[PDB]
Amino acid sequence: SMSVKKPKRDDSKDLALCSMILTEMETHEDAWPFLLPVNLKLVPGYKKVIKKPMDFSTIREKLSSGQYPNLETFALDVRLVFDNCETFNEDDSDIGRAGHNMRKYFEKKWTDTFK
Repeated sequence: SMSVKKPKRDDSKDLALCSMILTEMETHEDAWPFLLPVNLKLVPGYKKVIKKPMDFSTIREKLSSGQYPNLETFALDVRLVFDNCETFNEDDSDIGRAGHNMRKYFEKKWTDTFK
């Protein structure tokens, strides 16, 4: 509260570490559905159904331009990618399995790096 602060958790490496995680996600073989924004002119249903589209290229641009205030807002956008994928894709499709695999991959890197 006012003039009463919890000890400073060191965040000075967070930008670099989030950039490393994102590089790992971009180079994973199963990242192909997630690399670029879904083409809203060419994919029926997407625009209306998925209220907040997100993809790895968009996260990379946001990360490179100071648009994440902290490492939690970064993780929220990464999880949005996989939450959107589950909304739109059956679990037993190639894209649906890709998104489960990538979520698992992310969440381990996230825990190992920060928790």
